[PDB]
Amino acid sequence: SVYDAAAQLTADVKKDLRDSWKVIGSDKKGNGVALMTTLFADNQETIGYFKRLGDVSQGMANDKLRGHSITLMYALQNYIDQLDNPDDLVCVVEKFAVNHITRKISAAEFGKINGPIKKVLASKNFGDKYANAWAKLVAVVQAAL
Amino acid sequence: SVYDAAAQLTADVKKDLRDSWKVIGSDKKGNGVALMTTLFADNQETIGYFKRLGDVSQGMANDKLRGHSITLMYALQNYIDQLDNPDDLVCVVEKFAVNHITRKISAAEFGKINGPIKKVLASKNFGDKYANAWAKLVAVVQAAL
Ligand code: HEM
Ligand code: HEM
Repeated sequence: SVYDAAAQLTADVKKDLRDSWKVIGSDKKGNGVALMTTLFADNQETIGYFKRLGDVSQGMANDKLRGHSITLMYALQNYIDQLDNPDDLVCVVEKFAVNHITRKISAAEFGKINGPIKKVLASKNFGDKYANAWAKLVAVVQAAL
Repeated sequence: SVYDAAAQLTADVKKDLRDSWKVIGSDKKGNGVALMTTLFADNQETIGYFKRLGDVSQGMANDKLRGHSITLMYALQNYIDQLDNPDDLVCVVEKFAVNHITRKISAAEFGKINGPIKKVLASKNFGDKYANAWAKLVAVVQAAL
């Protein structure tokens, strides 16, 4: 359950999330778009879910993709800001899950974002330690799908 | 159309938006909930769009309502952050409109948020000057609906 998964966010995990986000969240547009393009490159099968975005290969030049990418980063910002209060983190996660459940995005499908996050982190000198911390946060969302 | 509405966001307007947001955005949970509860109290009919939130009379104590309220504030955070670049502000606003268009929320309906905003601002001692600034930001969104 999402409640048990949120309890997996221990002291050090929350700390590593904040330290890495401090850098990653500094450039929401750049890292957000990098995140999306990496997802589409490593998992071409997910492109079907984003038909509305148009030609995703245009990257930054695609206004709809850029708008989506920037917005996506504010969802992560939201998560990070709610780390202090488990009750708030949970209600925010369930709220977020609504539209993804409606699009029929499964926990397994959502989990594909872990690869792109790991690669973006690595490009900023954040190793496995951080990728694993982010995988734990992603697991909270997966628990609600 | 959205670009034209964005043209109304002058240097002075953006300055008042940023200064007021520095305070309003410092307590997203408290002010986000205040915004929603004020909307429902002043325009009871808007509750018809939020059946999923359940018993909205519980206010802050309602996990779903609290989750929605906090999330709403990150959309405003997004907007404030993109003020200095019309191209990004526009793509984020159009991205935002997609789901509200699907919900059949007209520009007139959306405009009902102006009263609650004015009241929340006044609770923090921000006068008409600031209220007019926000009405202009809301107008950009209305142009997309
Ligand atoms: C770090 C993970 C992710 C975050 C934080 C995130 C964030 C968001 C946000 C904030 C929105 C806009 C609000 C909404 O419509 O719900 C959104 C839309 C969407 N998301 Fe997610 N998402 C993530 C991963 C995924 C994945 C892995 C998929 C699918 C494989 C997915 C599919 C969608 C789709 C199809 C849309 C609509 C895009 C559009 O038409 O504009 N998301 N997501
Ligand atoms: C400044 C004003 C507003 C902001 C920033 C805002 C922000 C948001 C955000 C970020 C979401 C979640 C993402 C999504 O599903 O689109 C949302 C959902 C929603 N909004 Fe808006 N919104 C505003 C005003 C309104 C108004 C005035 C109405 C209708 C009278 C409305 C109705 C809805 C509905 C029904 C949902 C889904 C709620 C749920 O079931 O969880 N919004 N809005």
